Amino acid sequence: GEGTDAIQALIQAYFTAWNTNAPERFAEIFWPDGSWVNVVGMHWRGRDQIVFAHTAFLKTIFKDCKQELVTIEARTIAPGSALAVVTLIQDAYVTPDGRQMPRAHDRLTLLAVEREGVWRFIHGHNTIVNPDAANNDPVLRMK
Amino acid sequence: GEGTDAIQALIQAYFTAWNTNAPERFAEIFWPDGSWVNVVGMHWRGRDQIVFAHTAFLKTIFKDCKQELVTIEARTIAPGSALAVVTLIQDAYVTPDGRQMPRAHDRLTLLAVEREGVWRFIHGHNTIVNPDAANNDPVLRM
Repeated sequence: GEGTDAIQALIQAYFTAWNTNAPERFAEIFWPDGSWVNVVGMHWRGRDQIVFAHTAFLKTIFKDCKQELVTIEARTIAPGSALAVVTLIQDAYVTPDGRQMPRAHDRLTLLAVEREGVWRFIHGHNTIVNPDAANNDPVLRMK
Repeated sequence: GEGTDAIQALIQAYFTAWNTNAPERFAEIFWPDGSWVNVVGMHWRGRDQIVFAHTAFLKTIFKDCKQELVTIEARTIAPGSALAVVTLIQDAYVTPDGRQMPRAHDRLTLLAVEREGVWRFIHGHNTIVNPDAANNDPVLRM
Protein backbone atom coordinates (compact mmCIF):
# COMPACT_ATOMS: atom_id res chain seq x y z
CA GLY A 1 0.00 0.00 0.00
CA GLU A 2 0.80 3.75 -0.10
CA GLY A 3 2.40 3.89 3.34
CA THR A 4 4.56 0.82 2.72
CA ASP A 5 5.82 2.18 -0.60
CA ALA A 6 6.43 5.62 0.93
CA ILE A 7 8.39 4.40 3.93
CA GLN A 8 10.49 2.07 1.72
CA ALA A 9 11.45 5.14 -0.35
CA LEU A 10 12.22 7.15 2.79
CA ILE A 11 14.42 4.32 4.11
CA GLN A 12 16.35 4.17 0.82
CA ALA A 13 16.88 7.97 1.02
CA TYR A 14 18.14 7.66 4.60
CA PHE A 15 20.67 4.91 3.67
CA THR A 16 21.88 6.85 0.63
CA ALA A 17 22.54 9.94 2.85
CA TRP A 18 24.37 7.78 5.41
CA ASN A 19 26.49 5.81 2.90
CA THR A 20 27.45 8.84 0.77
CA ASN A 21 28.27 10.96 3.87
CA ALA A 22 25.64 13.52 2.85
CA PRO A 23 24.13 14.41 6.25
CA GLU A 24 22.72 17.62 4.71
CA ARG A 25 20.16 15.28 3.02
CA PHE A 26 18.58 13.99 6.28
CA ALA A 27 16.45 17.01 7.18
CA GLU A 28 14.18 16.74 4.17
CA ILE A 29 13.08 13.21 5.12
CA PHE A 30 11.99 14.10 8.71
CA TRP A 31 9.14 16.16 10.06
CA PRO A 32 10.31 19.04 12.34
CA ASP A 33 8.71 17.29 15.35
CA GLY A 34 10.67 14.07 14.75
CA SER A 35 12.60 12.14 17.42
CA TRP A 36 15.26 9.43 17.54
CA VAL A 37 16.86 6.90 19.90
CA ASN A 38 20.25 5.46 18.88
CA VAL A 39 22.04 2.16 19.63
CA VAL A 40 23.48 3.46 22.95
CA GLY A 41 20.17 5.00 24.11
CA MET A 42 20.83 8.66 23.20
CA HIS A 43 17.49 10.42 22.79
CA TRP A 44 17.26 13.24 20.21
CA ARG A 45 14.26 15.59 20.39
CA GLY A 46 13.22 17.50 17.29
CA ARG A 47 14.64 17.38 13.80
CA ASP A 48 17.46 19.83 14.44
CA GLN A 49 18.87 17.51 17.17
CA ILE A 50 18.48 14.43 14.93
CA VAL A 51 20.35 16.12 12.10
CA PHE A 52 23.05 17.69 14.35
CA ALA A 53 23.87 14.32 15.93
CA HIS A 54 23.78 12.33 12.68
CA THR A 55 26.07 14.93 11.11
CA ALA A 56 28.49 14.89 14.08
CA PHE A 57 28.90 11.11 14.09
CA LEU A 58 29.18 10.83 10.26
CA LYS A 59 32.10 13.34 10.48
CA THR A 60 33.84 11.15 13.07
CA ILE A 61 33.16 7.55 14.12
CA PHE A 62 30.92 6.68 11.15
CA LYS A 63 32.80 8.50 8.36
CA ASP A 64 33.88 5.11 6.87
CA CYS A 65 31.06 3.06 8.33
CA LYS A 66 28.66 1.73 5.73
CA GLN A 67 25.20 0.39 6.47
CA GLU A 68 23.53 -2.27 4.33
CA LEU A 69 19.80 -2.99 4.14
CA VAL A 70 18.97 -6.69 4.61
CA THR A 71 15.15 -6.60 5.07
CA ILE A 72 12.43 -3.95 5.46
CA GLU A 73 9.20 -5.19 7.13
CA ALA A 74 6.88 -2.23 6.58
CA ARG A 75 3.15 -2.01 7.26
CA THR A 76 0.34 0.50 7.57
CA ILE A 77 -0.78 0.84 11.22
CA ALA A 78 -3.45 3.54 10.66
CA PRO A 79 -4.49 5.69 7.68
CA GLY A 80 -1.49 7.96 7.04
CA SER A 81 0.86 6.01 9.35
CA ALA A 82 3.47 3.44 8.31
CA LEU A 83 5.82 1.47 10.57
CA ALA A 84 8.91 -0.44 9.48
CA VAL A 85 11.24 -2.83 11.29
CA VAL A 86 14.48 -2.76 9.32
CA THR A 87 17.30 -5.28 9.57
CA LEU A 88 20.68 -3.89 8.45
CA ILE A 89 24.33 -4.84 8.63
CA GLN A 90 26.53 -2.06 9.97
CA ASP A 91 30.31 -2.03 9.50
CA ALA A 92 32.70 -2.23 12.41
CA TYR A 93 33.66 1.13 13.99
CA VAL A 94 35.50 2.58 16.98
CA THR A 95 33.63 4.57 19.64
CA PRO A 96 34.87 8.09 20.56
CA ASP A 97 36.62 6.56 23.65
CA GLY A 98 38.33 3.76 21.65
CA ARG A 99 36.11 0.70 22.02
CA GLN A 100 36.09 -1.57 18.99
CA MET A 101 32.54 -2.27 17.86
CA PRO A 102 32.21 -5.30 15.61
CA ARG A 103 30.40 -5.56 12.34
CA ALA A 104 26.85 -6.46 13.37
CA HIS A 105 23.22 -6.60 12.42
CA ASP A 106 21.08 -3.75 13.77
CA ARG A 107 17.29 -3.80 14.24
CA LEU A 108 15.87 -0.35 13.43
CA THR A 109 12.31 0.89 13.91
CA LEU A 110 11.23 3.70 11.59
CA LEU A 111 7.85 5.44 11.73
CA ALA A 112 6.51 7.67 8.92
CA VAL A 113 3.38 9.79 8.96
CA GLU A 114 1.51 11.50 6.12
CA ARG A 115 0.63 15.22 6.35
CA GLU A 116 -1.00 17.20 3.53
CA GLY A 117 -0.33 14.21 1.22
CA VAL A 118 3.44 14.02 1.94
CA TRP A 119 5.24 11.32 3.94
CA ARG A 120 8.26 11.85 6.20
CA PHE A 121 9.81 10.13 9.18
CA ILE A 122 8.57 11.07 12.68
CA HIS A 123 10.73 8.63 14.69
CA GLY A 124 13.57 6.13 14.58
CA HIS A 125 14.88 3.74 17.24
CA ASN A 126 17.93 1.46 16.77
CA THR A 127 19.27 -1.56 18.69
CA ILE A 128 22.29 -3.79 17.96
CA VAL A 129 21.32 -7.46 17.43
CA ASN A 130 23.26 -9.64 19.89
CA PRO A 131 24.18 -12.77 17.92
CA ASP A 132 24.96 -14.74 21.13
CA ALA A 133 21.38 -14.24 22.32
CA ALA A 134 19.43 -15.00 19.14
CA ASN A 135 18.92 -18.77 19.51
CA ASN A 136 17.26 -18.21 22.93
CA ASP A 137 14.43 -16.13 21.41
CA PRO A 138 11.33 -17.84 22.98
CA VAL A 139 9.14 -17.37 19.89
CA LEU A 140 11.25 -20.05 18.12
CA ARG A 141 9.37 -22.76 20.16
CA MET A 142 5.86 -21.52 19.23
CA LYS A 143 3.62 -23.77 17.04
CA GLY B 1 -3.78 16.09 25.38
CA GLU B 2 -5.89 13.01 24.78
CA GLY B 3 -3.22 10.88 23.09
CA THR B 4 -0.75 11.64 25.81
CA ASP B 5 -3.32 10.85 28.59
CA ALA B 6 -4.26 7.53 26.91
CA ILE B 7 -0.69 6.39 26.39
CA GLN B 8 0.23 7.43 29.99
CA ALA B 9 -2.41 4.93 31.25
CA LEU B 10 -1.17 2.15 28.93
CA ILE B 11 2.43 2.73 30.16
CA GLN B 12 1.40 2.50 33.81
CA ALA B 13 -0.47 -0.75 33.00
CA TYR B 14 2.52 -2.22 31.16
CA PHE B 15 4.91 -1.50 34.07
CA THR B 16 2.43 -2.82 36.63
CA ALA B 17 2.04 -6.09 34.61
CA TRP B 18 5.84 -6.42 34.40
CA ASN B 19 6.62 -5.64 38.02
CA THR B 20 3.83 -7.76 39.52
CA ASN B 21 4.63 -10.75 37.19
CA ALA B 22 1.18 -10.64 35.60
CA PRO B 23 2.09 -11.18 31.93
CA GLU B 24 -1.50 -12.37 31.21
CA ARG B 25 -2.40 -8.63 31.39
CA PHE B 26 -0.28 -7.73 28.34
CA ALA B 27 -2.80 -9.08 25.79
CA GLU B 28 -5.31 -6.40 26.71
CA ILE B 29 -2.84 -3.49 26.08
CA PHE B 30 -1.67 -4.50 22.62
CA TRP B 31 -3.48 -4.60 19.31
CA PRO B 32 -3.34 -8.04 17.59
CA ASP B 33 -1.15 -6.58 14.86
CA GLY B 34 1.39 -5.17 17.35
CA SER B 35 5.15 -5.67 17.11
CA TRP B 36 8.18 -5.37 19.34
CA VAL B 37 11.99 -5.13 19.28
CA ASN B 38 13.82 -5.96 22.54
CA VAL B 39 17.20 -4.89 24.00
CA VAL B 40 19.10 -7.58 22.08
CA GLY B 41 17.28 -6.97 18.76
CA MET B 42 14.77 -9.86 18.92
CA HIS B 43 11.84 -8.93 16.66
CA TRP B 44 8.39 -10.14 17.65
CA ARG B 45 5.63 -10.09 15.07
CA GLY B 46 2.03 -9.93 16.25
CA ARG B 47 0.59 -9.82 19.75
CA ASP B 48 0.73 -13.59 20.28
CA GLN B 49 4.53 -13.45 19.83
CA ILE B 50 4.92 -10.34 22.00
CA VAL B 51 2.96 -11.88 24.87
CA PHE B 52 4.56 -15.34 24.48
CA ALA B 53 8.07 -13.85 24.72
CA HIS B 54 7.26 -11.42 27.57
CA THR B 55 5.68 -14.33 29.46
CA ALA B 56 8.65 -16.67 28.81
CA PHE B 57 11.21 -14.14 30.07
CA LEU B 58 9.10 -13.02 33.08
CA LYS B 59 8.87 -16.73 34.12
CA THR B 60 12.67 -17.08 33.86
CA ILE B 61 15.35 -14.37 33.62
CA PHE B 62 13.08 -11.47 34.68
CA LYS B 63 11.10 -13.19 37.47
CA ASP B 64 12.78 -10.87 40.07
CA CYS B 65 13.77 -8.06 37.67
CA LYS B 66 11.89 -4.80 38.23
CA GLN B 67 11.61 -1.85 35.90
CA GLU B 68 11.28 1.58 37.56
CA LEU B 69 9.75 4.44 35.52
CA VAL B 70 11.93 7.56 35.56
CA THR B 71 10.42 9.72 32.80
CA ILE B 72 7.74 9.54 30.17
CA GLU B 73 8.04 11.90 27.17
CA ALA B 74 4.79 11.41 25.31
CA ARG B 75 3.37 13.34 22.40
CA THR B 76 0.78 13.20 19.65
CA ILE B 77 2.17 12.47 16.18
CA ALA B 78 -1.11 12.13 14.16
CA PRO B 79 -4.79 12.05 15.07
CA GLY B 80 -5.22 8.85 17.04
CA SER B 81 -1.46 8.21 17.32
CA ALA B 82 0.72 8.87 20.38
CA LEU B 83 4.43 8.23 20.77
CA ALA B 84 6.33 7.99 24.05
CA VAL B 85 10.05 7.73 24.77
CA VAL B 86 10.29 6.23 28.26
CA THR B 87 13.37 6.21 30.49
CA LEU B 88 13.37 3.39 33.04
CA ILE B 89 15.82 1.74 35.41
CA GLN B 90 15.99 -2.05 35.02
CA ASP B 91 17.42 -4.32 37.67
CA ALA B 92 20.43 -6.55 37.02
CA TYR B 93 19.69 -9.99 35.57
CA VAL B 94 21.37 -13.04 34.01
CA THR B 95 20.71 -13.92 30.39
CA PRO B 96 19.52 -17.42 29.35
CA ASP B 97 23.05 -18.30 28.23
CA GLY B 98 24.56 -17.05 31.58
CA ARG B 99 25.83 -13.52 30.97
CA GLN B 100 25.49 -11.03 33.81
CA MET B 101 23.64 -7.85 32.77
CA PRO B 102 24.05 -4.91 35.14
CA ARG B 103 21.44 -2.57 36.52
CA ALA B 104 20.97 0.05 33.77
CA HIS B 105 18.72 2.68 32.36
CA ASP B 106 16.78 1.65 29.27
CA ARG B 107 15.30 3.94 26.60
CA LEU B 108 12.00 2.50 25.43
CA THR B 109 9.83 3.63 22.50
CA LEU B 110 6.13 2.92 22.89
CA LEU B 111 3.61 3.72 20.12
CA ALA B 112 -0.14 3.67 20.76
CA VAL B 113 -2.93 4.01 18.22
CA GLU B 114 -6.67 4.62 18.75
CA ARG B 115 -9.30 2.41 17.09
CA GLU B 116 -13.03 2.91 17.77
CA GLY B 117 -12.31 5.07 20.79
CA VAL B 118 -9.84 2.71 22.49
CA TRP B 119 -6.06 3.03 22.63
CA ARG B 120 -3.56 0.15 22.72
CA PHE B 121 0.10 -0.27 21.90
CA ILE B 122 0.97 -1.13 18.30
CA HIS B 123 4.77 -1.23 18.85
CA GLY B 124 7.60 -1.08 21.35
CA HIS B 125 11.36 -0.90 20.89
CA ASN B 126 13.89 -1.00 23.73
CA THR B 127 17.61 -0.09 23.92
CA ILE B 128 19.95 -0.17 26.91
CA VAL B 129 21.40 3.23 27.77
CA ASN B 130 25.22 2.96 27.76
CA PRO B 131 26.39 5.20 30.63
CA ASP B 132 30.00 5.32 29.27
CA ALA B 133 28.81 6.61 25.88
CA ALA B 134 26.41 9.29 27.22
CA ASN B 135 28.98 12.16 27.47
CA ASN B 136 29.66 11.75 23.72
CA ASP B 137 26.09 12.83 22.84
CA PRO B 138 26.60 15.61 20.24
CA VAL B 139 23.42 17.48 21.29
CA LEU B 140 25.31 18.54 24.48
CA ARG B 141 27.52 20.70 22.10
CA MET B 142 24.70 22.60 20.21
